[PDB]
Amino acid sequence: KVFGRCELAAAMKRHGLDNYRGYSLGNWVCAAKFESNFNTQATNRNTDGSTDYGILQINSRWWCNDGRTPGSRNLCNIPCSALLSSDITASVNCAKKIVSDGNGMNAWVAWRNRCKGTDVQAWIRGCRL
Ligand SMILES: [Cl-]
Ligand code: NA
Ligand SMILES: [Ru+3]
Ligand SMILES: [Ru+3]
Ligand SMILES: [Ru+3]
Ligand SMILES: [Ru+3]
Ligand SMILES: [Ru+3]
Ligand SMILES: [Ru+3]
Ligand SMILES: [Ru+3]
Repeated sequence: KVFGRCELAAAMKRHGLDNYRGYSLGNWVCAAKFESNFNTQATNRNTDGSTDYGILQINSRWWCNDGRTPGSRNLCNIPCSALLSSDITASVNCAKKIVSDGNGMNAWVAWRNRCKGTDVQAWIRGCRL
């Protein structure tokens, strides 16, 4: 599924990301925009052989199992395929674990490079939330 900007903002709020770990909803929408352009089916292979999955491009190196990332962990205890669903539950629940693990949203390199320190509230401007 490709979410609309406000559609995803609303969904993320429903799923408990609105100010999760002190990150305002706009941060999460911004991160999704640049990680996946709001497309739940996004995948991207990394140079180390791991793969990023879903709306928040969660990496098989640490967070999910895809059966083809030798030496990897599955710290969210999910198949990476769960992260491609039209329903964002699995992605959100795993993202909560990720953002709580020490580095906050710096875990998402596109968030650090494209969202951090910007007016992220712009990403939810106009949306019925
Ligand atoms: Cl933080
Ligand atoms: Na893994
Ligand atoms: Ru939902
Ligand atoms: Ru809010
Ligand atoms: Ru709110
Ligand atoms: Ru990545
Ligand atoms: Ru950990
Ligand atoms: Ru931990
Ligand atoms: Ru503003």
